[PDB]
Order: sequence, then C-alpha cells, then structure tokens
Amino acid sequence: SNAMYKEGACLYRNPLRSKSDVKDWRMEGGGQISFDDHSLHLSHVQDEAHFVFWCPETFPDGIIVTWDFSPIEQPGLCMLFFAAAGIRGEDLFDPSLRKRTGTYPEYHSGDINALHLSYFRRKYAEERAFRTCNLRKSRGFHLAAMGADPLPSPDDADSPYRMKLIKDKGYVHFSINGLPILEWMDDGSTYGPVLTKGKIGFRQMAPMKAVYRDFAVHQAVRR
Repeated sequence: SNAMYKEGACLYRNPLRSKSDVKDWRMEGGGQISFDDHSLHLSHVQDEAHFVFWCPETFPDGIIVTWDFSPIEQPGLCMLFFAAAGIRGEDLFDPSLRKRTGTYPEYHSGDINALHLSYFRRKYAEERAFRTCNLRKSRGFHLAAMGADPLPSPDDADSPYRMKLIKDKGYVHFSINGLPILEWMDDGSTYGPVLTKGKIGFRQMAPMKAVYRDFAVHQAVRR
C-alpha cells in the first residue's frame, strides 16, 4: 500500500492564471471560463451544461499529476480524465473520432478509452449522503476503486487543496493534501489492456463552480 514514488523531471506546467494559458485547450460542452484573481474559474452556462475541458498535450505513461483545487459552489461534481485516447490508439482529437459534447456516455461508452477519477461528488443527494471519490476505466464505465472524500462543502473550505495523481502502467494512486484516498493495480485482464499514454481533461457537472491553479505533470519515479 502507498508504494514509494518521487517526482522526476517536469514534463509540463500550466499556472492557469490567464486566458493565454488555455489557448489551445478544447472545451466540450457548456463550460464557462473566467480568470478572476488570476486563476481558472470554471462554471456552467446552464444548470445541466456538463462538460469536459481538455489539455491538448499527449502525456506519457509513468507520470505524477498535480493541481490546486478550490470548490466554490455546489451542487456539482468534478472529475479528472487521464490516459485518454481513441480505442484504436488515435489522438483524442483526430477527426476520425465521433464528436463529443460533454455528455457522459460519449466518454464512457463511445469510441475512446480513458481512466476517470471523480472527486467532490456532490451533484445528487445520494452522492452528498456518502462522500467518496471514484475511479473508473472506460470504454466500459468499469468501477475500479473508491475511497472516502475529505473535501468539505464550500462553506467550510480552506482552499486550495493539493491534488496528486500517480499513473504508472497498471498502477494508479490518488491523494489530497498528502492523504492517500485510493489506489489501484490494473491486472490488464479484467477490464481490458492497461491504458498508457493520453490526454488529461477536467470535467464538471453543472452547476459546479470551482477554481483551478498550477496544473503540472512530472515523470513518476518508482522507488
């Protein structure tokens, strides 16, 4: 449990402080972008305008992903997509893939594969009644792991929170403020081959309002 990993060379770092920082990012769905206080504010144009906002860079396998997160207003839900690519290995933005509009089934039951970890799952009463973070693997919407979510409701927040995700072949580990939340080891024969490289994206279920800062990707060094 909690195998030792160190961050290696920095592969990518985005402060997310101004519009120029998300210049080539791809917004799928009705997300609203703002940079008040020199930080990325993500909201929605309508109450059910769910979306996925993608970083355009293809990241390799064996990485540690970090970012600052601040839950500002609920109801809502957040989710990080990673190791995302076409089912045949196509670039997530290759024109040959079906168009996506932020509608969930397009991501878990479409023509792409990806790991997706939901946190601050507070969109529905059932979710707010038992707070957890869930890790799924698609295509297939397969539940891989879950753990309790220490994130409070906005009223009691002491933002931002330090999010850290490790992805190294079959291994996935997630922590918040250094506290391990969940971990998983894909054997590669239960829910298909192990996912490797791919895009990273930020999803929100409306009417979520959140702030993101200092998104970085480092090489994962296994000790």
